[PDB]
Amino acid sequence: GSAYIKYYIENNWVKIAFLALYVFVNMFFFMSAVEKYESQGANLYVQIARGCGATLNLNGALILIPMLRHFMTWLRKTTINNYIPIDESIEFHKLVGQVMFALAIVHTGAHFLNYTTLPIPFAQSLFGTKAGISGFLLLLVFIIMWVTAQAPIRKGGKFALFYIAHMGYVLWFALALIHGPVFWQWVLLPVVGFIIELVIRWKAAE
Ligand code: HEM
Ligand code: HEM
Ligand SMILES: CCCCCCCCCC
Ligand SMILES: CCCCCCCCCC
Ligand SMILES: CCCCCCCCCC
Repeated sequence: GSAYIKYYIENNWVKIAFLALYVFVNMFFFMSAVEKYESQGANLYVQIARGCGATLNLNGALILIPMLRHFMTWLRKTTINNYIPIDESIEFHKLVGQVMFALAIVHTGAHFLNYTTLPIPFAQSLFGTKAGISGFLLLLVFIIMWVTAQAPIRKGGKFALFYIAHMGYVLWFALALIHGPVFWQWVLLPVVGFIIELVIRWKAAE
């Protein structure tokens, strides 16, 4: 109840601040994209779709970081771990993945609604544009990864199905790079993360 919550907040204030920053940064990129498209005379569907898209870039930058296992294991042993629990890296990964799935659904729905406002048939917008085709494929990949990563499957005896489907992350990243064609800079964060992971693996290697 109330007493437990006060205790929790006091003991995890850095973690809470981290998450509040995560929320704030999502809101900033979302609203920034909304304001941009709105100033161009875009309808509300476009504004929402673009807002989701901007936050999808942001979360796409973050999703892999907690899964750089040697880097997280190194970090767990630094004084950073006295402030924020690096053991919860997987819980942050899961959170970023759920947020992204919600945003992907909204982005998809908003783009579908925007397709109805065009003097072009729906099927030509969805299966006759680069963005439609790549987006649909990216959506399917993501649905497959998301469904199989849920605990009833992943922890309920179908770990192998989860694990093989999750190797789709490679395909996910390829498609995202093909789908969001102008702004590829988001991937610099994981690229840097991956270089740190390689350096750490090298240092520990024989
Ligand atoms: C059928 C499903 C989808 C459709 C119809 C769709 C449609 C679009 C369209 C029309 C754009 C603008 C492309 C451009 O400016 O050249 C776009 C951009 C983007 N989409 Fe999708 N998309 C879909 C699924 C997804 C999924 C599943 C994700 C992420 C997991 C995603 C992430 C993005 C991102 C990051 C951008 C670039 C930022 C932006 O302009 O909003 N999309 N999408
Ligand atoms: C686009 C979305 C996602 C990407 C790109 C992604 C990527 C990854 C990667 C690269 C790994 C490490 C794989 C390895 O061990 O070799 C991983 C592990 C994991 N991911 Fe995701 N992931 C996504 C979404 C999700 C979602 C939505 C969930 C859960 C709701 C999730 C749960 C996990 C879990 C639990 C692991 C750890 C498996 C284990 O160590 O037992 N992921 N993810
Ligand atoms: C403003 C948003 C802050 C989110 C913190 C929630 C912490 C829940 C830990 C279980
Ligand atoms: C979730 C949004 C539903 C999209 C409606 C589009 C109907 C297209 C058929 C012409
Ligand atoms: C009006 C014809 C629309 C056909 C498009 C099929 C959309 C598949 C949604 C998953």
